[PDB]
Parts: sequence; C-alpha cells; structure tokens
Amino acid sequence: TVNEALNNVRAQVGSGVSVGNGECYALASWYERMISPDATVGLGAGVGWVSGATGDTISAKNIGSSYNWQANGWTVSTSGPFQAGQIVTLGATSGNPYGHVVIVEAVDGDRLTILEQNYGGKRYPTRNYYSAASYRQQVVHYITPPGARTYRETGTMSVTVDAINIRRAPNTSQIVATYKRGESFDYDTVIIDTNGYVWVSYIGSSGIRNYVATGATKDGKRYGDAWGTFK
Ligand SMILES: C[C@H](N)C(=O)N[C@H](CCC(=O)O)C(N)=O
Ligand SMILES: [Cl-]
Ligand SMILES: [Cl-]
Repeated sequence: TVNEALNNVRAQVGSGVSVGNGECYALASWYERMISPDATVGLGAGVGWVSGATGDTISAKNIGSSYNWQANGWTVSTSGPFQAGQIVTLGATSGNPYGHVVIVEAVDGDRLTILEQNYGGKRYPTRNYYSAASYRQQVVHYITPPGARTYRETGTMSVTVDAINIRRAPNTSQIVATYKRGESFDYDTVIIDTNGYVWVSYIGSSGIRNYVATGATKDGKRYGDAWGTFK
C-alpha cells in the first residue's frame, strides 16, 4: 500500500544518510517504486519520455510531465488539494533551475508535513512543515498514487548513524528499543526487500526475533549508503 511506502520513507528521517545518489528525485524514485514495483515506464522504472527531458537530465520541475505516471495508475494535476501520499513538484528558484520534488506525508489543517531530500542542501531525507496556502503557490504538479530475499549470515553490525530502531517485524510498523552510534551486535539472518530495506535479524533475550533496518533497497539492490559496517 501507500501507507507501507510512506512508513518506509518516514523511517529514513534522521538517518542523516542519502537515499540515492542523494538528490531530491532519488527519494521520489524510491517511493514510487515501492508503490509500483512492477512498472516498466516511469520515474521508478527509470524510463521516461525523451520529449523533455533535455540534455538527458531529469529536472524536478518537469517530473509530472516527463514520466508516464498515468500508465501505472497515478493521476497528475496542476490543481490540489494536497493529500497524504502525493508526490509534488515545485518550480525553479533562485539558483535552482530544475526546481524541487517532495512527498506529502500528512495534511493537518493548513499544515503540510513534507518528506524531502536535498533541501538545503542536506543530501539526506528530512521532515519539514509548510503552510498549504503558501506552498501551493510554487506547486507545478500534484501526483496522486493509486517481495523479499533471505539468507543466513553470522555477522556483526557496527552502527554508524545516530540510532536505529529495533523491531519485532521487518517492516516499519512496534519499537522494542534502539541501537546507538558505535554500538555492535551479532545477527544470523539477512532480509533484502526488493523495494524497502535491508534488515539484519537475530534472536533476542526474550527468545524472539528482533529486526533491524540497515539501509534502503531499490529493485533488490542497496539504494543509498548502509547505516553501519559489517564484519
Ligand atoms: C532511532 C531513531 N530515532 C530513528 O528513528 N532511526 C531510524 C531507524 C528507524 C527504523 O528503521 O525503523 C533511522 N536511522 O532513520
Ligand atoms: Cl518521447
Ligand atoms: Cl511510456
């Protein structure tokens, strides 16, 4: 679903680690793919119209028009309203000819909750808040949306981000505890989501499997740096 995909983006917040590539569209791309993993055309699919598209570059301001969103069930519009789950493009600004692209996480009153990457710069996912009434003045398009591979490995992960949540399931929805930067722990299992996260897993004290996310995947490969080192 769209919620499962949104949850996966929410959980990127605070990694301080780039999804991608590291640019704004890499986050959009990854999110789209989570919703349309099997699309053949589109942003996540890596295939769009060369029609424009100029110089073989992406250009965030044109993403709504440069990819065949409709082919995969997405609607595209220059009119709102905002709603959770949309991908939203924004016009060019001072020193940014290509503009910007973001993800709407939530709509509460006039508050937009926006997930985005390379706003700053700050080449990693950030949550920010904006006013709808003010934000809509820069919106180009509103883009509205409609397994896993596993093995044993007995390794040790050393955390290289501020903290990672410990979960009872390898999806991003009940947090047992966290691991902080520098800490270490052993695992016996690896799970590679085709479109999601790499998880390592182990048996905790209580007798039950804990799960730990360790970085984003796209199309079954890592899609950004890892949240730690492995030995
Ligand atoms: C622990 C910290 N508050 C946090 O939110 N970390 C997330 C991981 C949460 C998760 O993957 O479920 C991260 N490194 O982005
Ligand atoms: Cl074309
Ligand atoms: Cl097409």
